[PDB]
Amino acid sequence: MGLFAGKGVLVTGGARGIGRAIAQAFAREGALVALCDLRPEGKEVAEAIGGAFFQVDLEDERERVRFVEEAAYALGRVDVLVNNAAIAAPGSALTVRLPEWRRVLEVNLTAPMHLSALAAREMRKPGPGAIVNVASYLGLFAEQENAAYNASKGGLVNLTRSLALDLAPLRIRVNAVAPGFIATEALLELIALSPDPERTRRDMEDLHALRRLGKPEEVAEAVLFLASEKASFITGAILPVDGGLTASF
Amino acid sequence: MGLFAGKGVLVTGGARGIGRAIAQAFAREGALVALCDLRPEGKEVAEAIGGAFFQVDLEDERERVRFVEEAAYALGRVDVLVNNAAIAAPGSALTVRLPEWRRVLEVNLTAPMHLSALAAREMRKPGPGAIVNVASYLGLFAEQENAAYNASKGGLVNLTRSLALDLAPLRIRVNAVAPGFIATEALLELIALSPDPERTRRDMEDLHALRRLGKPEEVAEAVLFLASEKASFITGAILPVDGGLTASF
Amino acid sequence: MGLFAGKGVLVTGGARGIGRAIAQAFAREGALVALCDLRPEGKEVAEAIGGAFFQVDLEDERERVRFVEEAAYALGRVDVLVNNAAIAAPGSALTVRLPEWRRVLEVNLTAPMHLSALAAREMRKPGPGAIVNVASYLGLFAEQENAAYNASKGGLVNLTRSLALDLAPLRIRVNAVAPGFIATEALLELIALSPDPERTRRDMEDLHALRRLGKPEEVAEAVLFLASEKASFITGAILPVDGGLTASF
Amino acid sequence: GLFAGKGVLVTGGARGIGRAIAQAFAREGALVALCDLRPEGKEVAEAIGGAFFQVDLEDERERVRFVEEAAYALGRVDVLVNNAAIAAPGSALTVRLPEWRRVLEVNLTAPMHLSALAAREMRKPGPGAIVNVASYLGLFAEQENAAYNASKGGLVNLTRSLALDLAPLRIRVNAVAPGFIATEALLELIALSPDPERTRRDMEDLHALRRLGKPEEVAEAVLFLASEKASFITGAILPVDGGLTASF
Ligand SMILES: NC(=O)c1ccc[n+]([C@@H]2O[C@H](COP(=O)([O-])OP(=O)(O)OC[C@H]3O[C@@H](n4cnc5c(N)ncnc54)[C@H](O)[C@@H]3O)[C@@H](O)[C@H]2O)c1
Ligand SMILES: NC(=O)c1ccc[n+]([C@@H]2O[C@H](COP(=O)([O-])OP(=O)(O)OC[C@H]3O[C@@H](n4cnc5c(N)ncnc54)[C@H](O)[C@@H]3O)[C@@H](O)[C@H]2O)c1
Ligand SMILES: NC(=O)c1ccc[n+]([C@@H]2O[C@H](COP(=O)([O-])OP(=O)(O)OC[C@H]3O[C@@H](n4cnc5c(N)ncnc54)[C@H](O)[C@@H]3O)[C@@H](O)[C@H]2O)c1
Ligand SMILES: NC(=O)c1ccc[n+]([C@@H]2O[C@H](COP(=O)([O-])OP(=O)(O)OC[C@H]3O[C@@H](n4cnc5c(N)ncnc54)[C@H](O)[C@@H]3O)[C@@H](O)[C@H]2O)c1
Repeated sequence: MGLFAGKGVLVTGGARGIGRAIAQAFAREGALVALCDLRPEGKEVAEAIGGAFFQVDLEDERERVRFVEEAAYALGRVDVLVNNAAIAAPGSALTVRLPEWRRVLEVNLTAPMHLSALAAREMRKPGPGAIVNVASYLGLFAEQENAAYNASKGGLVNLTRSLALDLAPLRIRVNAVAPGFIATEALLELIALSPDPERTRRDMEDLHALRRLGKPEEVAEAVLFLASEKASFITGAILPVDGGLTASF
Repeated sequence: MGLFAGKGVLVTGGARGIGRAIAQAFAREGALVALCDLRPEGKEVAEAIGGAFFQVDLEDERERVRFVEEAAYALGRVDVLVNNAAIAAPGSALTVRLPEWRRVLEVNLTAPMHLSALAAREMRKPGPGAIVNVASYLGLFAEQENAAYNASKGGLVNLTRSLALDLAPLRIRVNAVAPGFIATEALLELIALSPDPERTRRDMEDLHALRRLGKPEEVAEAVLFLASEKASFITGAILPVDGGLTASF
Repeated sequence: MGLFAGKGVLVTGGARGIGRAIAQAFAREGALVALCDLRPEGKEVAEAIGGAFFQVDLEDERERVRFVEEAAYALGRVDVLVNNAAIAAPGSALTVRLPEWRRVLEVNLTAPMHLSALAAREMRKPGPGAIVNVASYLGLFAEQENAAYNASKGGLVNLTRSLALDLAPLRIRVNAVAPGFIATEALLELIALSPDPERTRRDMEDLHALRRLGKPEEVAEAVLFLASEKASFITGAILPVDGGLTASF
Repeated sequence: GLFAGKGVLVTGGARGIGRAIAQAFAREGALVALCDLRPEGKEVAEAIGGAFFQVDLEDERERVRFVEEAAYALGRVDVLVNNAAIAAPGSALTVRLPEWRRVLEVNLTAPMHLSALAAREMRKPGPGAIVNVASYLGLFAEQENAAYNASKGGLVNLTRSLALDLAPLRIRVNAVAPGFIATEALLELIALSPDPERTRRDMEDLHALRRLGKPEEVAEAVLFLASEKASFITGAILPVDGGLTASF
């Protein structure tokens, strides 16, 4: 069978985009996948891959406790957690409202911390565990009018290193991916509703050495690698999956 | 006469350690300094340097608004903000309590964002403005059992870049210092608590290429430089003031 | 027939350590492997894996040209180059002799550049190409008395980004691995001949979050991943394979 | 006077950032020895009360001669600035091996060698400082500039290596990573383009400050890192890039 045959894999934000691609890639490799999402259409992603769906608002700490408990019971084991779910609140420090800023911090930074602790408790039971955080090139650099996302992804990058150090004694590896521009529905919607879609997309493509957008499946492959025993000496690493975005200007 | 003659400078956490050294260094260079702190001894630091003291819980958004308003009124202008105030909550993701984690994020990451926005509104009035964030080597690396501090200083590093980008059009430069081990009362307390204080201190010294602890005044000099017109082409920089700590293992 | 079935793979320094493990991992995945080395025992590594061996001093530009020409002819195609071969010259700037410093730069930095150009010309012919540079944690940080190695691995890291940008139009991805302490014969010899072998090894292990040395095979897996189409949106990346060495102090 | 009576060696001092560095040190009371291939360096030395040495930093004998003669002329060495650098246009595919090796020799081997030579002179008085002028292109790549990218990359990690190895000699070693600075070198490149104002605007737009740097702004960062105000700063790479490397 496959790389994750009979392993329990938790994927946050699995209803679409990179999270859906991650849930599919794990299920292709024989994993029992529990995905959560705020969007109820995540039910169909779980049905199609033979996994479990949990409708969960990751802003709420009680719902995060419930998700890991119920996922663990449904799968019978937890081997991998992927912290994929994330939101943004448009605006500079000047423009963003404090409640919106705090919600971005809660979902993007506090939830991955909390879920990593909850999942880590389930990961001691069988053999070794792995966590992969989906960061962004915007955890390592800033862009205009995106303070909450930049700050939270920055925190997630150093939280990845913190978890790597603190969970090594439990035989858990913790790594992150930093995607470049990935052609998820979220990004294609933003492009589509731009004044000049073709020009916007061309300009985004041109920021990458590969001169194209990434596919969600390409981020999934990097997550699968970092979650697998092929990455047995990799922990605390931030892997750019950005087509060379962060290698030049 | 001096580098900040007649400039208004806001310093958070000015009651002792690096914040006190920063407030003194600005006053030596002719600044009108408004420092805030929870600790009442901040009153004496202000009296000694000819500045204003505000007793302020930076956890509370109303108190942050009050501090910048009252500081601005007392000084007659705001030219510089230093986000120096910070806390830690001992523990891994496994051990730290969610409310303590959120308070570290509020003080260490949300407060600098909020104060930067409030201060930036006061800085348009005169000539150019500068913000300096006191981060840490633990914004760029993790250590054991310090998840909240690691995550919040990580966020502060990328928030520095975000503010740099968003405030550049307002002629406001935003930089950070990443100190190594600095001989503040906070660090001497930690050392004093160990079974063999001198051995603990020696072990900390040995992590630095300079084989000593930093002085608070040495961090103050880097902050003064980054706040000054000598750093007119420096924005979005994280300057290590760590005696070579982060240059090797 | 495997991940590299029928692909031509060039591996420098393949006679032992990480290079040998890389040559084996590619051959296990069905590659035609041409490895080169200064050591004639590399003949046996090639015989054992069904590959070709070329005895080559990579210091000499004529021998680098000969290696790629002869490898290309023997394999019938070039799909992957691994720049694994490297030397050190003990000493600070104060202690290292200029000719020894220049030889380290020639083997560790100039050779990978030159081989990448030669290999890239062969990689146009069939489908896409990949280059993986074996850097080190000492390309991103320094250690005492190792200036030539630190400088050359530093250069190799930015050369990896340069090649990523310049070879993207030829459909060639270029990435690096930055290994931590890997238990190759070279490292075990250094430990073995140390005043207190067990203490030396323990101290090296303790620098890693995983509290052990890496295996050459663990570096090989990361190289295979970066060389493969699973890493199709990964170029210009430096991937630590260091058991969390660079994530903390 | 921050460097009153200090001996300061500046490579590539004939123009651009090197000239601005030599002027800034002299303004702060330093005895400045600058070297350059360009003879106009003589005028920069005369104007600031310093010494000029015409020196091809590619040649190891000329590097030994420069530090010896500078040391004798100044009476002491307190600071070295490795500012001199060259580029060789081309990718790995396009650059010629000899041009690649010359860029490595001038940009990476010369700073190493000069740092060792200068360090030997710095033990004599109190503490010493070295500042390397790197680039944003030591931390990132751009198209068709492999030799410059590779050499500035090496210079960044050499800065850390020297920081560790020279800390015991009480020598601090730091680097600046400038963004686009309006030196004659950059204004020449701009001037050559079909639409110089558009080329300059495009360069400006890469910086959060939406302007080119002044050579004097790099000089101020070098003065700071060379000074006792930076007494706890060693092995640091300080971007002086108007926020260039903070975003894309
Ligand atoms: N697409 C890109 O270009 C790109 C670039 C870099 C990083 N990222 C990161 O990749 C991840 C996936 O993004 P995407 O492009 O697939 O976008 P997306 O908006 O489709 O996000 C994936 C899912 O997260 C879910 N989610 C959000 N908040 C949630 C909550 N409170 N509770 C439960 N689920 C919640 C959404 O419902 C959605 O299904 C995110 O971490 C994002 O920041 C994306
Ligand atoms: N000392 C070190 O070794 C070291 C290392 C690197 C980074 N740092 C950073 O440098 C800064 C100064 O640290 P320090 O060593 O002087 O320690 P410190 O504990 O003395 O902190 C500075 C001040 O912040 C104040 N403060 C904290 N929370 C506050 C709040 N809610 N409202 C108002 N005031 C508040 C404290 O009262 C204190 O006087 C911090 O940001 C710290 O994280 C310190
Ligand atoms: N082992 C570690 O702990 C470690 C740490 C990080 C980086 N690295 C890097 O990993 C790579 C593999 O090193 P290793 O530990 O296997 O050591 P190693 O010394 O066994 O090196 C591998 C091979 O390089 C060959 N080589 C050297 N110079 C050559 C030349 N001029 N021409 C041809 N072949 C030449 C040697 O003969 C040897 O077979 C190197 O780039 C090394 O710097 C190793
Ligand atoms: N101008 C920019 O935007 C920019 C960007 C990043 C960093 N830098 C770096 O700053 C430094 C100075 O750049 P600049 O713009 O002033 O350019 P520049 O070309 O004017 O160079 C400085 C001096 O170095 C001298 N020099 C070169 N090779 C020499 C040799 N072999 N021997 C002796 N002297 C030699 C030149 O004659 C010149 O006077 C370099 O290290 C450069 O790469 C500049």
